[PDB]
Amino acid sequence: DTRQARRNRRRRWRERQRAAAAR
RNA sequence: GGUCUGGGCGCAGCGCAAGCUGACGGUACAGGCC
Repeated sequence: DTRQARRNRRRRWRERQRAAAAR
């Protein structure tokens, strides 16, 4: 893995949870 | 309407050296399919 991948990935998790949380 | 992957740039912080990191930027950028 790399910082970007983690960043790119993490952004998914956070944002993904965003839909659920917001939803 | 949805899903999956990640690469590099800036800034900041720590150190005899070397070396890493930030639910930060970036809700950014890119590509594919149903």
